[PDB]
Amino acid sequence: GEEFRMEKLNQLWEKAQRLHLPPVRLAELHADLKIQERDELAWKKLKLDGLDEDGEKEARLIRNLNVILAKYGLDGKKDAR
Repeated sequence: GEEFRMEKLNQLWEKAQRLHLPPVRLAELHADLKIQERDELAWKKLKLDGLDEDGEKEARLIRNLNVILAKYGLDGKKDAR
């Protein structure tokens, strides 16, 4: 349907496009969304089967989403003024 399968990667990427980021920027971001995508479905298999019972696998997905959102402030608070 969209560059990504879930609406979280789709909404994040398109969001970046709305931020008017430059091309190189949407390129590194898209790379992080694709890696976070395969990691979100593969992990979705984990959580669904009870693999991230420790919160480590699903945790890596959280840090990655914060890394992208941290590189594009697409959904993170970094402004101190």
